[PDB]
Amino acid sequence: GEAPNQALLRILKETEFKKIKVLGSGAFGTVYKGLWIPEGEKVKIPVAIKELREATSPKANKEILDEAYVMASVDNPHVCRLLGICLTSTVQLIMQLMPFGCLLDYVREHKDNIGSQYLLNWCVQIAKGMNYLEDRRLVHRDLAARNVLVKTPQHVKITDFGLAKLLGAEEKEYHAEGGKVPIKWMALESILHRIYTHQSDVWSYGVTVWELMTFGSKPYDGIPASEISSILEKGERLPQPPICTIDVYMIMVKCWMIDADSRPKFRELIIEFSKMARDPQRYLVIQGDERDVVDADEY
Ligand SMILES: *[C@@H](CC(=O)Nc1cc2c(Nc3ccc(F)c(Cl)c3)ncnc2cc1O[C@H]1CCOC1)CN(C)C
Repeated sequence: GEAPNQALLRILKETEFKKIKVLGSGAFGTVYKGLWIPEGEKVKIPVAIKELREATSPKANKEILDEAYVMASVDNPHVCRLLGICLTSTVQLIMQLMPFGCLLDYVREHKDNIGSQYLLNWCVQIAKGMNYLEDRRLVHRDLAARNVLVKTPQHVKITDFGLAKLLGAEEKEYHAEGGKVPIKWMALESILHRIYTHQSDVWSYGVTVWELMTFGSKPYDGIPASEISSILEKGERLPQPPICTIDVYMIMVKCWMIDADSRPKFRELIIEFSKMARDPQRYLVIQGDERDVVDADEY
Protein backbone atom coordinates (compact mmCIF):
# COMPACT_ATOMS: atom_id res chain seq x y z
CA GLY A 1 0.00 0.00 0.00
CA GLU A 2 1.99 2.93 -1.39
CA ALA A 3 1.29 5.41 -4.22
CA PRO A 4 3.42 5.68 -7.41
CA ASN A 5 7.00 6.86 -6.73
CA GLN A 6 6.98 9.42 -9.58
CA ALA A 7 10.50 10.59 -8.62
CA LEU A 8 13.06 11.75 -11.20
CA LEU A 9 16.55 10.30 -11.39
CA ARG A 10 18.85 12.48 -13.46
CA ILE A 11 21.69 10.79 -15.35
CA LEU A 12 24.54 13.13 -16.27
CA LYS A 13 27.54 13.11 -18.57
CA GLU A 14 30.75 13.65 -16.58
CA THR A 15 31.31 16.71 -18.78
CA GLU A 16 28.27 18.64 -17.56
CA PHE A 17 30.00 19.16 -14.15
CA LYS A 18 33.49 20.11 -12.98
CA LYS A 19 34.89 19.38 -9.52
CA ILE A 20 36.61 22.37 -7.92
CA LYS A 21 37.54 21.64 -4.28
CA VAL A 22 37.86 18.71 -1.86
CA LEU A 23 35.65 18.52 1.23
CA GLY A 24 36.02 15.00 2.63
CA SER A 25 37.44 11.54 1.92
CA GLY A 26 37.78 8.20 3.71
CA ALA A 27 37.47 4.58 2.55
CA PHE A 28 34.19 5.19 0.66
CA GLY A 29 35.81 7.70 -1.69
CA THR A 30 35.61 11.50 -1.79
CA VAL A 31 33.19 14.47 -1.76
CA TYR A 32 34.04 17.40 -4.02
CA LYS A 33 32.68 20.96 -4.21
CA GLY A 34 32.28 21.61 -7.97
CA LEU A 35 29.57 23.22 -10.11
CA TRP A 36 27.24 21.74 -12.69
CA ILE A 37 26.78 23.29 -16.13
CA PRO A 38 23.64 21.63 -17.60
CA GLU A 39 23.91 20.35 -21.20
CA GLY A 40 22.71 22.98 -23.69
CA GLU A 41 21.61 25.40 -20.98
CA LYS A 42 24.19 28.08 -20.31
CA VAL A 43 23.51 28.31 -16.56
CA LYS A 44 26.13 27.52 -13.92
CA ILE A 45 24.98 25.60 -10.84
CA PRO A 46 26.70 25.11 -7.48
CA VAL A 47 26.74 21.44 -6.48
CA ALA A 48 28.61 18.99 -4.22
CA ILE A 49 29.89 15.64 -5.45
CA LYS A 50 30.52 12.31 -3.72
CA GLU A 51 32.66 9.91 -5.74
CA LEU A 52 33.24 6.34 -4.55
CA ARG A 53 36.52 4.44 -4.24
CA GLU A 54 35.90 1.31 -6.34
CA ALA A 55 34.06 0.51 -9.60
CA THR A 56 33.25 -3.24 -9.58
CA SER A 57 32.20 -4.70 -6.25
CA PRO A 58 28.69 -6.20 -6.69
CA LYS A 59 27.10 -5.31 -3.31
CA ALA A 60 29.00 -2.01 -3.16
CA ASN A 61 27.32 -1.09 -6.45
CA LYS A 62 24.09 -2.45 -4.97
CA GLU A 63 24.56 -0.24 -1.88
CA ILE A 64 25.08 3.02 -3.79
CA LEU A 65 22.27 2.40 -6.27
CA ASP A 66 20.01 2.20 -3.23
CA GLU A 67 21.48 5.37 -1.67
CA ALA A 68 20.58 7.16 -4.91
CA TYR A 69 17.01 5.88 -5.04
CA VAL A 70 16.38 7.04 -1.47
CA MET A 71 17.75 10.53 -2.07
CA ALA A 72 15.95 10.92 -5.39
CA SER A 73 12.75 9.87 -3.63
CA VAL A 74 12.60 12.18 -0.56
CA ASP A 75 10.72 15.53 -0.75
CA ASN A 76 10.88 17.51 2.48
CA PRO A 77 11.81 21.16 3.20
CA HIS A 78 14.41 19.81 5.62
CA VAL A 79 15.71 16.81 3.64
CA CYS A 80 18.34 17.13 0.93
CA ARG A 81 17.61 15.29 -2.30
CA LEU A 82 19.75 13.87 -5.12
CA LEU A 83 20.24 16.27 -8.01
CA GLY A 84 21.31 13.43 -10.24
CA ILE A 85 23.85 10.75 -10.91
CA CYS A 86 26.90 10.03 -12.96
CA LEU A 87 27.04 6.33 -13.84
CA THR A 88 30.72 6.27 -14.66
CA SER A 89 32.96 3.37 -13.52
CA THR A 90 33.61 4.86 -10.09
CA VAL A 91 30.06 6.05 -9.51
CA GLN A 92 29.45 9.65 -8.51
CA LEU A 93 26.55 11.25 -6.66
CA ILE A 94 25.55 14.77 -7.64
CA MET A 95 23.88 16.76 -4.90
CA GLN A 96 22.91 20.34 -4.14
CA LEU A 97 25.56 22.56 -2.62
CA MET A 98 24.63 23.98 0.73
CA PRO A 99 26.50 27.26 0.92
CA PHE A 100 27.30 27.51 4.63
CA GLY A 101 27.98 23.79 4.96
CA CYS A 102 27.77 21.29 7.76
CA LEU A 103 25.99 22.56 10.84
CA LEU A 104 28.81 21.37 13.14
CA ASP A 105 31.34 23.75 11.61
CA TYR A 106 28.76 26.56 11.59
CA VAL A 107 28.32 26.57 15.40
CA ARG A 108 32.04 26.34 16.04
CA GLU A 109 32.36 29.61 14.10
CA HIS A 110 29.39 31.82 14.75
CA LYS A 111 28.72 30.86 18.41
CA ASP A 112 29.26 34.48 19.52
CA ASN A 113 26.50 35.46 17.07
CA ILE A 114 24.50 32.23 17.56
CA GLY A 115 21.37 32.56 19.75
CA SER A 116 18.37 30.91 21.37
CA GLN A 117 15.61 31.28 18.73
CA TYR A 118 17.87 29.63 16.15
CA LEU A 119 19.15 26.69 18.17
CA LEU A 120 15.49 25.80 18.87
CA ASN A 121 14.10 26.47 15.38
CA TRP A 122 16.93 24.22 14.13
CA CYS A 123 16.12 21.31 16.47
CA VAL A 124 12.49 21.56 15.27
CA GLN A 125 13.57 21.19 11.63
CA ILE A 126 15.82 18.17 12.35
CA ALA A 127 12.92 16.51 14.16
CA LYS A 128 10.65 17.34 11.18
CA GLY A 129 13.05 15.63 8.79
CA MET A 130 13.71 12.59 10.96
CA ASN A 131 9.97 12.27 11.53
CA TYR A 132 9.34 12.76 7.82
CA LEU A 133 11.84 9.97 7.14
CA GLU A 134 10.12 7.85 9.76
CA ASP A 135 6.85 8.51 7.88
CA ARG A 136 8.45 6.88 4.84
CA ARG A 137 9.79 3.74 6.62
CA LEU A 138 13.36 5.01 6.28
CA VAL A 139 16.09 4.72 8.91
CA HIS A 140 19.29 6.77 8.86
CA ARG A 141 21.82 5.16 11.21
CA ASP A 142 24.07 8.20 10.86
CA LEU A 143 22.67 11.30 12.46
CA ALA A 144 25.19 13.79 13.94
CA ALA A 145 25.74 17.55 13.67
CA ARG A 146 28.17 16.58 10.93
CA ASN A 147 25.45 15.27 8.57
CA VAL A 148 23.21 18.33 8.86
CA LEU A 149 23.74 21.18 6.44
CA VAL A 150 22.81 24.84 6.37
CA LYS A 151 21.02 26.28 3.34
CA THR A 152 20.49 29.45 5.34
CA PRO A 153 20.90 30.03 9.15
CA GLN A 154 17.08 29.99 9.43
CA HIS A 155 16.85 26.59 7.69
CA VAL A 156 18.80 23.33 7.75
CA LYS A 157 18.54 20.07 5.78
CA ILE A 158 19.59 16.43 6.31
CA THR A 159 22.22 14.76 4.13
CA ASP A 160 24.28 11.58 3.87
CA PHE A 161 22.09 8.52 3.31
CA GLY A 162 25.13 6.23 3.12
CA LEU A 163 24.13 4.09 6.10
CA ALA A 164 20.38 4.25 5.46
CA LYS A 165 18.34 1.05 5.00
CA LEU A 166 14.65 1.02 4.01
CA LEU A 167 12.31 -1.29 6.00
CA GLY A 168 9.65 -3.76 4.84
CA ALA A 169 6.03 -4.23 5.86
CA GLU A 170 6.06 -6.17 9.14
CA GLU A 171 9.71 -5.21 9.64
CA LYS A 172 10.32 -2.75 12.46
CA GLU A 173 14.14 -3.05 12.68
CA TYR A 174 17.35 -4.00 10.85
CA HIS A 175 20.31 -6.15 11.82
CA ALA A 176 23.71 -5.11 10.41
CA GLU A 177 26.47 -7.70 9.95
CA GLY A 178 29.78 -5.83 10.21
CA GLY A 179 30.93 -2.41 8.93
CA LYS A 180 32.60 0.87 9.90
CA VAL A 181 30.43 2.93 12.28
CA PRO A 182 30.14 6.09 14.41
CA ILE A 183 30.23 4.42 17.86
CA LYS A 184 29.97 7.51 20.07
CA TRP A 185 26.64 8.31 18.41
CA MET A 186 24.49 5.20 17.77
CA ALA A 187 22.41 3.47 20.48
CA LEU A 188 23.57 0.73 22.92
CA GLU A 189 21.15 -1.66 21.20
CA SER A 190 23.14 -1.02 18.00
CA ILE A 191 26.58 -1.61 19.57
CA LEU A 192 26.22 -5.02 21.24
CA HIS A 193 23.52 -6.54 18.98
CA ARG A 194 23.83 -4.56 15.71
CA ILE A 195 20.15 -3.63 15.96
CA TYR A 196 18.75 -0.42 14.48
CA THR A 197 15.33 1.21 14.68
CA HIS A 198 13.83 4.66 14.48
CA GLN A 199 14.27 4.65 18.28
CA SER A 200 17.97 4.00 17.76
CA ASP A 201 17.97 7.10 15.48
CA VAL A 202 16.39 9.28 18.15
CA TRP A 203 19.24 8.52 20.54
CA SER A 204 21.61 10.15 18.07
CA TYR A 205 19.16 13.04 17.56
CA GLY A 206 20.06 13.31 21.24
CA VAL A 207 23.85 13.29 20.74
CA THR A 208 23.29 15.58 17.76
CA VAL A 209 21.46 18.18 19.81
CA TRP A 210 23.93 17.78 22.71
CA GLU A 211 26.52 18.77 20.12
CA LEU A 212 24.45 21.80 19.12
CA MET A 213 23.93 23.26 22.60
CA THR A 214 27.59 22.76 23.58
CA PHE A 215 28.60 24.56 20.31
CA GLY A 216 30.56 21.74 18.63
CA SER A 217 32.20 19.98 21.60
CA LYS A 218 33.60 16.50 20.87
CA PRO A 219 31.47 13.76 22.51
CA TYR A 220 33.47 11.45 24.84
CA ASP A 221 36.50 13.57 24.00
CA GLY A 222 39.65 11.54 24.55
CA ILE A 223 37.68 8.51 25.82
CA PRO A 224 37.96 5.81 23.10
CA ALA A 225 35.22 3.62 21.55
CA SER A 226 36.44 0.42 23.24
CA GLU A 227 34.45 0.83 26.45
CA ILE A 228 31.65 3.21 25.33
CA SER A 229 29.27 0.29 25.82
CA SER A 230 30.68 -0.56 29.26
CA ILE A 231 30.42 3.12 30.12
CA LEU A 232 26.78 3.41 29.03
CA GLU A 233 25.99 0.20 30.91
CA LYS A 234 27.33 1.73 34.14
CA GLY A 235 24.99 4.64 33.40
CA GLU A 236 27.20 7.65 32.59
CA ARG A 237 26.11 9.92 29.74
CA LEU A 238 27.04 13.33 28.43
CA PRO A 239 26.76 16.17 30.95
CA GLN A 240 24.22 18.97 30.99
CA PRO A 241 25.36 21.76 28.71
CA PRO A 242 25.80 24.98 30.71
CA ILE A 243 23.30 27.02 28.68
CA CYS A 244 20.65 24.28 28.73
CA THR A 245 17.76 24.75 31.11
CA ILE A 246 16.89 21.39 32.67
CA ASP A 247 13.65 21.23 30.63
CA VAL A 248 15.72 20.88 27.47
CA TYR A 249 18.61 18.71 28.81
CA MET A 250 15.98 16.36 30.15
CA ILE A 251 14.93 15.48 26.60
CA MET A 252 18.53 14.50 25.86
CA VAL A 253 18.36 12.13 28.82
CA LYS A 254 15.03 10.77 27.56
CA CYS A 255 16.97 9.86 24.37
CA TRP A 256 19.80 8.04 26.18
CA MET A 257 17.38 5.59 27.82
CA ILE A 258 18.69 2.02 27.57
CA ASP A 259 15.04 1.18 26.84
CA ALA A 260 14.17 1.93 23.22
CA ASP A 261 10.44 2.69 23.46
CA SER A 262 11.04 4.90 26.49
CA ARG A 263 12.85 7.25 24.09
CA PRO A 264 10.80 10.10 22.61
CA LYS A 265 9.51 9.70 19.04
CA PHE A 266 10.30 12.44 16.51
CA ARG A 267 6.55 13.17 16.44
CA GLU A 268 6.84 14.23 20.10
CA LEU A 269 10.32 15.78 19.94
CA ILE A 270 8.97 18.15 17.32
CA ILE A 271 6.35 19.53 19.73
CA GLU A 272 8.70 19.65 22.77
CA PHE A 273 10.73 22.16 20.79
CA SER A 274 7.95 23.90 18.82
CA LYS A 275 6.69 24.64 22.34
CA MET A 276 10.07 25.84 23.53
CA ALA A 277 10.29 27.78 20.25
CA ARG A 278 7.53 30.22 21.24
CA ASP A 279 9.46 31.28 24.36
CA PRO A 280 13.07 30.34 23.57
CA GLN A 281 14.59 32.53 26.27
CA ARG A 282 12.84 30.52 29.02
CA TYR A 283 14.47 27.25 27.88
CA LEU A 284 17.98 28.34 26.84
CA VAL A 285 20.24 30.87 28.57
CA ILE A 286 22.78 32.50 26.26
CA GLN A 287 24.23 35.64 27.87
CA GLY A 288 24.26 38.33 25.20
CA ASP A 289 21.07 36.89 23.77
CA GLU A 290 19.37 39.72 21.83
CA ARG A 291 22.50 40.66 19.86
CA ASP A 292 25.73 33.96 -14.02
CA VAL A 293 25.13 31.17 -11.47
CA VAL A 294 21.76 29.85 -10.17
CA ASP A 295 20.76 28.21 -6.88
CA ALA A 296 19.06 25.18 -8.54
CA ASP A 297 15.78 25.55 -6.60
CA GLU A 298 13.93 26.17 -9.88
CA TYR A 299 13.40 22.65 -11.29
C1 LIG B 1 31.47 19.50 7.72
C2 LIG B 1 31.97 20.25 6.44
C3 LIG B 1 31.35 19.73 5.16
O1 LIG B 1 31.70 18.66 4.70
N1 LIG B 1 30.37 20.53 4.55
C4 LIG B 1 29.53 20.43 3.39
C5 LIG B 1 28.94 19.23 2.96
C6 LIG B 1 28.10 19.19 1.83
C7 LIG B 1 27.48 18.03 1.34
N2 LIG B 1 27.70 16.74 1.90
C8 LIG B 1 27.43 15.50 1.25
C9 LIG B 1 27.67 14.36 2.00
C10 LIG B 1 27.40 13.10 1.50
C11 LIG B 1 26.90 12.96 0.21
F1 LIG B 1 26.64 11.75 -0.26
C12 LIG B 1 26.66 14.09 -0.58
CL1 LIG B 1 26.03 13.91 -2.19
C13 LIG B 1 26.93 15.35 -0.06
N3 LIG B 1 26.68 18.10 0.22
C14 LIG B 1 26.45 19.29 -0.44
N4 LIG B 1 27.05 20.44 0.03
C15 LIG B 1 27.86 20.39 1.15
C16 LIG B 1 28.42 21.57 1.57
C17 LIG B 1 29.26 21.60 2.67
O2 LIG B 1 29.81 22.79 3.07
C18 LIG B 1 30.29 23.82 2.20
C19 LIG B 1 31.14 24.82 2.94
C20 LIG B 1 32.43 24.90 2.14
O3 LIG B 1 32.20 24.31 0.87
C21 LIG B 1 31.23 23.31 1.10
C22 LIG B 1 32.58 18.85 8.58
N5 LIG B 1 32.63 17.36 8.47
C23 LIG B 1 33.46 16.92 7.33
C24 LIG B 1 33.12 16.69 9.69
